Amino acid sequence: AMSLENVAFNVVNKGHFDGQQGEVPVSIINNTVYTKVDGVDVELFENKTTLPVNVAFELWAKRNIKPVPEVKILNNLGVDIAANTVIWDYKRDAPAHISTIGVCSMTDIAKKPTETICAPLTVFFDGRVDGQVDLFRNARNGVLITEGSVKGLQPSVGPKQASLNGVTLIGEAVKTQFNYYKKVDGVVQQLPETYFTQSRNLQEFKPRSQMEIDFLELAMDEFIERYKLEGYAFEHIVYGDFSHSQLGGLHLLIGLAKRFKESPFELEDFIPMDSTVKNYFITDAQTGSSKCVCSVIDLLLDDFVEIIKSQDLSVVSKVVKVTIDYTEISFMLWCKDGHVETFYPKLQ
Amino acid sequence: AMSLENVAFNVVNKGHFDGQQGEVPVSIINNTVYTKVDGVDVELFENKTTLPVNVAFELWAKRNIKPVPEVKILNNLGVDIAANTVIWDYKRDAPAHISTIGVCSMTDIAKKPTETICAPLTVFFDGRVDGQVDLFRNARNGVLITEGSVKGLQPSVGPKQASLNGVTLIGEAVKTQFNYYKKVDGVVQQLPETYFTQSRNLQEFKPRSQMEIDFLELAMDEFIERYKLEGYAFEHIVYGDFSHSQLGGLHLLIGLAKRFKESPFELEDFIPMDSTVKNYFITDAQTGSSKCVCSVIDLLLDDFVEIIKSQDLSVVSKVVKVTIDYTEISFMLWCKDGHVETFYPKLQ
Amino acid sequence: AMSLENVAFNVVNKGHFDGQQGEVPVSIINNTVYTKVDGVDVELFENKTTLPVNVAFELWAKRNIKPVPEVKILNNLGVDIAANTVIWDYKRDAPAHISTIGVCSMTDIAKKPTETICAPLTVFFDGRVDGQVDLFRNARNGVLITEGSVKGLQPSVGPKQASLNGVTLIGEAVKTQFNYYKKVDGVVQQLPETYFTQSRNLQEFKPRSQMEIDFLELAMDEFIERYKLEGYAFEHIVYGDFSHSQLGGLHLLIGLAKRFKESPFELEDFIPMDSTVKNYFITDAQTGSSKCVCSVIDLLLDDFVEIIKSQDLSVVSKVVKVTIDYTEISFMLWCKDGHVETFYPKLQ
Amino acid sequence: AMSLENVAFNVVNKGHFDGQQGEVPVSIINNTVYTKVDGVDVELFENKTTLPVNVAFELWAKRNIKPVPEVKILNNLGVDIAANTVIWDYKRDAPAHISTIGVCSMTDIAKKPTETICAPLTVFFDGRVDGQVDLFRNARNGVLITEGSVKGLQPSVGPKQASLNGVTLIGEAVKTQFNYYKKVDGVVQQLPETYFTQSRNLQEFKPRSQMEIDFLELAMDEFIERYKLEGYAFEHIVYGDFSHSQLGGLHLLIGLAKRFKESPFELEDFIPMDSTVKNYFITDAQTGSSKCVCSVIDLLLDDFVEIIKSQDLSVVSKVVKVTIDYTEISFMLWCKDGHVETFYPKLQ
Amino acid sequence: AMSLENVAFNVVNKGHFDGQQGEVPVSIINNTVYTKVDGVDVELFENKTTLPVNVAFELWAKRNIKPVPEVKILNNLGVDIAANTVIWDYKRDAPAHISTIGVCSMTDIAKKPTETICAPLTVFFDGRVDGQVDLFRNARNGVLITEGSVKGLQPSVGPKQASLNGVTLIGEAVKTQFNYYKKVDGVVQQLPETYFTQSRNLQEFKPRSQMEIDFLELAMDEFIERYKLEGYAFEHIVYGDFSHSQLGGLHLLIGLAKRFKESPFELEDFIPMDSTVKNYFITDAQTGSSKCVCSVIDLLLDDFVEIIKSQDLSVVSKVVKVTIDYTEISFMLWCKDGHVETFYPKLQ
Ligand SMILES: Cc1nc2c([nH]1)CC[C@@H](N)C2
Ligand SMILES: Cc1nc2c([nH]1)CC[C@@H](N)C2
Repeated sequence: AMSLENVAFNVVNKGHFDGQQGEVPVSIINNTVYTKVDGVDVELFENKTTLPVNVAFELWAKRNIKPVPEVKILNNLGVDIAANTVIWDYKRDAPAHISTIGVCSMTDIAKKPTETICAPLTVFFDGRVDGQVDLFRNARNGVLITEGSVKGLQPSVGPKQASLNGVTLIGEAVKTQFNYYKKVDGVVQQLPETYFTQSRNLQEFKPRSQMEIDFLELAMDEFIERYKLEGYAFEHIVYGDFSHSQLGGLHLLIGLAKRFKESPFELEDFIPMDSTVKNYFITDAQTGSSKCVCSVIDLLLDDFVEIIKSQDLSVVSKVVKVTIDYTEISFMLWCKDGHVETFYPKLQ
Repeated sequence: AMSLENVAFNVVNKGHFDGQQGEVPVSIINNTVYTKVDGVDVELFENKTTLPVNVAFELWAKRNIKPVPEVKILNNLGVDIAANTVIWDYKRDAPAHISTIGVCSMTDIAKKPTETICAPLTVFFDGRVDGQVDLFRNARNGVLITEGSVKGLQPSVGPKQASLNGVTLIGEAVKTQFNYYKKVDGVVQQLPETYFTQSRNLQEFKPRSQMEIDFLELAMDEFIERYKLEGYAFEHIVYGDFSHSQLGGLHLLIGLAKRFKESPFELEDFIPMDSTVKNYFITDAQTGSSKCVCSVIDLLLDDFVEIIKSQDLSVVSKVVKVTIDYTEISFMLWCKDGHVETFYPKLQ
Repeated sequence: AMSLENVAFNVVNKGHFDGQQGEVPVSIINNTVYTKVDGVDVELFENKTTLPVNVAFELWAKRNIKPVPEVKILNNLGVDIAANTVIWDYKRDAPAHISTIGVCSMTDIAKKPTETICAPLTVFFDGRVDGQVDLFRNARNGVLITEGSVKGLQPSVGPKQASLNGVTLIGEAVKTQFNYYKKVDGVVQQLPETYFTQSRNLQEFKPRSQMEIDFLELAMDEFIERYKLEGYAFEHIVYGDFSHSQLGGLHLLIGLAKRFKESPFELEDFIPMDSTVKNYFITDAQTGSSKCVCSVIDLLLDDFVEIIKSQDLSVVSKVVKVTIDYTEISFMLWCKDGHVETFYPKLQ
Repeated sequence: AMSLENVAFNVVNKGHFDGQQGEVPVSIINNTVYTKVDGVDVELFENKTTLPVNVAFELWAKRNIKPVPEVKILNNLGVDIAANTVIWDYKRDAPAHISTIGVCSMTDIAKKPTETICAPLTVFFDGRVDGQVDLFRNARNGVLITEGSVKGLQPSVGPKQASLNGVTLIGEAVKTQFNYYKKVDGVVQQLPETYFTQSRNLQEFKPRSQMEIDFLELAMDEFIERYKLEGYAFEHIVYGDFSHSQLGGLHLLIGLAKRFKESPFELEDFIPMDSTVKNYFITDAQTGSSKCVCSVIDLLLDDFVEIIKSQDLSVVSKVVKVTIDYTEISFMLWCKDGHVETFYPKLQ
Repeated sequence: AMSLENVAFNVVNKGHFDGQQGEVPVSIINNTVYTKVDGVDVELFENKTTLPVNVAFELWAKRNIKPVPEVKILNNLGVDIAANTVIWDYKRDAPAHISTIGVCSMTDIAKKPTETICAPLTVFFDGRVDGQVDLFRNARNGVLITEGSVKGLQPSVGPKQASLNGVTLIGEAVKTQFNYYKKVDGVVQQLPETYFTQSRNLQEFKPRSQMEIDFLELAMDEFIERYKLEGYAFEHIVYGDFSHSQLGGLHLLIGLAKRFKESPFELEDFIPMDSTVKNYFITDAQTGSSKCVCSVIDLLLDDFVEIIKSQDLSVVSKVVKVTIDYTEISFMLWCKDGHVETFYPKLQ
């Protein structure tokens, strides 16, 4: 017996939608939901979505509050809709998927993922919810996450991290590393071997290996010496070159993190969404070196070193395809005289 | 068990709020309420009020659908709020009263008119609803309407017309003429002797007396001759003078109705509300004669003739006070040599 | 001493801005201005302009309430701005000019038209306002209207009609026919010989000549016979042809007026503005004949007959230029075997 | 002589409303007030309230800029309206009270608190303003704050801190500790003995006692040993338990402050208002331990220790009522074998 | 061939408008521009301007991405419009100028600065763009910036810093120090000798001289002793006095930076725009000392010392005019017994 006043009651009393009975007085003014708390209006939600304010309010209240795969993973795996949940995209302040299944009467295309409208869509199934592994077995298309083994299904160990209420973390009290499964046209698909992005921030960047500790602590020329990275253009690619008007390289998040402690810079996130590779309009405050489209990827430094060291440096230019987060990322490799000139996530 | 989805269900299925159980999917976009009817959005209500869209939607759905006193009457009688109903003001497209009693959780100041918050307010009571005559008897301040007699209380016969769903009419299938009662500070008032405005339209003006039939049918100088109105400036006051740049007189609706069949004109309702006297910015299309503030009152022609013929014509200018719709209307009487120059509802 | 509350006071009490002192409480919600009248909000103005709501409110309140030249005339004469007034465009529900001179602090580019910012702009001067004839004499660029003669300047007799509060009319109580003057770069221009559009409505179309009375009263083939219009394609041009899917001709308002009494039709005003020639997407309800762009002009039938009869009918197609409302109107003349096929205001 | 343009002049020149004469050009676009500063619009205020934009602008400009009681105190004391001032709620970006007295023509219910409409409302009086102690003596309901003694009135020493322009602080240059007085139905009410919340932030938490310094500096088991807190479940209640999926305890702000220096966490303020007890949807970033409704109170650690040590630990479960900020806060005390299991601010 | 979908394509692919061909699907909802990225809407721009959302989107995309003069400089130099570029004001989130020249069809007043509409306007010319020095030579009014010498034109060395994408910086990889030129009425104007503001932040304030290092490191009385500033009221002016309810002095940014490390305070930027002198409503959190209008200027401490030491201290009060950023800043100098009492940027 769904209602705006019941959704608001659940938000106010339970912190989110919890199936409780009750109603609070609500007022809707433009794109904001308010509730009366002893005579005055208190803001409950500001709609930042392209959906009607009361509809977005309901989807946000009904968001999955368990650790869930990051939106970039779900997108790279071709997920269209989730089964009986809402994956809230905290990067966009909006639902990650346009439609719902058994969540909200306004956005629902079906009450159950077994209805024929869902057959051509890649439905997201959560093995931690009763009956969802079975629902995935009947689904023509879908992506399944489990905490353990599913008899007969060959698993794909996903990233260590998951999003819990907008917080990307590697769980200690909760499990965040799932097994992944995919189905395309009724056939289970073998998920490729892949690297995973680390999902770290610039403000709170922490090294996750000895190489990463040595990169952040050592000087440029001695880190390169220690790790035998001569001829691999890490000075340009990872460290970044701030000597010319156009900023050179700076494509690994760890190199942006190292620069960040010395001097600050602006990263304009002109397409604010979750993705494996992020494009930024970067302006370095110290030097004034800038770049309109600077592709940045957060790979573990060891993974990036393994990728670049596994390439043939005999051709002037070529497209190098690397599977990261289940998606094929094209990198442009530019070589001269048997050494790397530049290696960057290719701008389409 | 109030909710936006239940109110919308009632609107869609019952034409208005009828206490039925059920919910329809609703979407709110800016100031409009929509409902999904087979995949597409159908508009249910556009908010023209200063209240939040969902709150105004609820008050409109919960409007009184029985013939009720016109807002101008309720306002002239000093009504602040209604007991367990919403008097919808169709002239303003808004609730006639700011707050409610037992109607809507957002606007309610009390669930019952007996709660002390209502004591200082003039509560509107409807004798056609069970218990409201007794609630009025116990209330400190209030206005009561009944279809018949009330033991002990001396009645005041109200206007013949009432508003039914925005349509002002003299009922044939329904009673529209009520008895009026008013209590201030616990004391049953003796309501004054009063004329009533006729609440007619310009497009569908109908005469309600032989004098009114003769006014609309006869030529100016012969109507005045028949009714001995020489020296009362009806040529200026009622007929209107369109010979100069500023339109002369034209203060009685019947005279606007007579002009309307011959030639059209614009009446700019710059304060769109229900009131005993209406101010219009009038532009005559035929002649181009115009007036920024032309006060217009709809009195029965016989009543207006009785008012003007009961005045002393010996002073240049004076304020004439007439009780119309229970309120004191000031008129400006302008005389010269024992004859009327003009007589108009005072602009104050 | 300008203010939102003072402008609202003037609207409420004087019908428009009248320089009176006082303030009323105002509330602004989105694009609507409201005022509190005894506890409740009453709508004073809905902004339909691209200007801020309070700024448009002020310009509308400060509109010229005397008969003024129609916007199409002012536009055809190249008027940019008005001197110390606001010409309200009732067709667009907006000010006719972007900026003001001595009207509103937000839109003013100058307090007086003598300030150098006004020198390159064609300032509209009203000879009925003291000093404006002299201001025009000293202005580099301007358009002047007078009711009578101006010493030295040779007049151009304007159209008989003017707009008074949005009502286009030929004044009887007020003068609406002005003398026109125009100065470009300091030189008093000789305005061209011109026809004038009649500015009539379809709902209340009135004939302004014996030919126009005969057109509306007589049958097609006998009006053409009486006025010797054989070979001039009036059957197609003025009467209109509703026999095919694309509606033929119907370019003179009088012919639309004649059809309107027999059967109704939709005129979609897809560019709602005042102009000499109007484009309509017309759908005939009776036959279903329609046309996406049907140019319609309101010329006096005698003027249109004089124009078409003064053309050479020897070429297949040519552009015929006619001065209407001071502007050059291109028409397309299409002939075959020495007779007109069609003649329509050119779609360019 | 109140106006939008005068309020804006005061904001621009005086930083707030200061009763000065003058006007600046203002433009209102949706919910934002702008002023023209040399050709361009500069934003003066963005409306985050449920009031009309120009009305909220005026109330914000007319906000009390002297140290005033925090909104939670005023709410706990039952304050409805303030006398001749606006208490701006910086937590909600809105006026703390719906209506005003002698502040703004749109929100005013009276010009003076002596008018009968104010009698049933708890009016806030400021003894630092001339005549307000007298006004409180005549008020049927009210809350009075003074800097010193009022003859005959028994005082209540309030919290040390007050809000000055949104900044909660313990004054050094200004007095922030007031005497409190309350009247209910014409009778002065004895304010209960109470603890006061400390109103500290997580980002800038500072200890206000030796116990608080020892809590932040010492290790868990040695702080408990020093202060003889064995059996009082401080490990769960104050320190917090991050070992399970549902976060255990963590109900004192000081314990959140201690965790904050080690590792970060998200506190979703789903009811953003000022209150004695705050509810947060907490997600710990390090462990992934989370809780939908985690009640957090900022008591001085010594005060919290005194409360928990003054309870009988012989019953399985009971409601413990503690007066904090003048309000009775219910705490749920859970005991087993003569020791505390948990003690939390009870979720209604 | 300008379009909303092409501007959005350029934003998405090039980080800004780069003249590329292509279109992306766009959706406009209220004041926000969105683009569809694999089924979902991703926000591209939120309009904070008084221009229509699609028009502001285009101007922002077409912003100058090279280091440009800070808006305060352009304003102080009387710049009205820029030639064939948009100077984005990052302080206001809006275009610095109302109209454009050859940028956007909606805001353009001309396609080239040579058109007569531009003659009376001060056009901003960028010597780094081909043909703009010539355009400045033909311009009746204008401001020119160059990186080097212009034959015959006497230069004015501008500030060391420029804004690059909102980041004020002293360029190392790019040139930020320009030569300035101005023309008024066809005549080149000699730009006065001027000091320049340093454009530093409170959060990241860095000293730019030994005196500034000594000010931040030394104690008050010993800095004054070292620099012989006895009798110059630096204790009040630069250090600030927090002992009374009204905060004393604190008019140099460096003194606010020194206080900021010890204790925090609120600076309410009630006129959020870029200007030489900034007015703040300051509330000191530690003491509670506050000031409604506290003028703050960021001069190099040596420059401020040179200004105050170059004044005659013999008069009680006088206006001291100092050229800063090309504008004449009035300072109020107050002296007693041959010593400074106070010296502040004069509030008009
Ligand atoms: C408004 C008004 N003023 C006057 C009239 N009407 C008519 C008679 C005159 N003495 C003066
Ligand atoms: C638009 C238009 N095109 C034509 C006509 N009208 C009529 C005569 C034909 N020759 C061609």
